[PDB]
Amino acid sequence: GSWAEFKQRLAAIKTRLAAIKTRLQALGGSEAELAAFEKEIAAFESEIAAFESELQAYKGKGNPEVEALRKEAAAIRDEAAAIRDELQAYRHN
Ligand SMILES: [Cl-]
Ligand SMILES: [Zn+2]
Ligand SMILES: [Zn+2]
Repeated sequence: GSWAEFKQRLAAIKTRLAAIKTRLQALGGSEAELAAFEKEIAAFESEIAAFESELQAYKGKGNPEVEALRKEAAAIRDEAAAIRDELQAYRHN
């Protein structure tokens, strides 16, 4: 890995969070459609957690500077998890 590559793949994760936010605007007509979206957001959280782990392994080669990128990735995972929690609650009333 490299700093430039981790910044690029973090930017790709940011685009994915923005896409989830845009696609919340497709919801309203019915609650049953939220299950697939919740499963998709949980898969996104797993994808981000795997990226935090990869960054920690790069830190493990003697590169403390990557903590800035790990903090940002974990904040995105927290935002995604907060959105999934709200959909689950709405789907079940
Ligand atoms: Cl999409
Ligand atoms: Zn690579
Ligand atoms: Zn759509």
